[PDB]
Amino acid sequence: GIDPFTESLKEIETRPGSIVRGVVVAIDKDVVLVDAGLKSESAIPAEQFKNAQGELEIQVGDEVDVALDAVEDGFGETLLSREKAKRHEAWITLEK
Repeated sequence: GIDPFTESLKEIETRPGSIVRGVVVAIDKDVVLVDAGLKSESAIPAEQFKNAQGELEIQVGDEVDVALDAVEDGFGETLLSREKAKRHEAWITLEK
């Protein structure tokens, strides 16, 4: 039963675009590691975090935003196709 100034701004200026908010979990010598809420630290080049001047504005622990990418893991399985096996110009029909 108390909240004099414990309220956040109920307004948004940014827009959606497959972006996730994470935090720098590690700062490599050339690249940077950020945690966007996953087990595998999202690999991101410091060149993207830094500025045009060429100086990393962020640091280890500093909250940074990462662009949510869309990629899956396809082990890859065999599939019966025409391109798979080689065969001279020919086809097959059914209901003969």
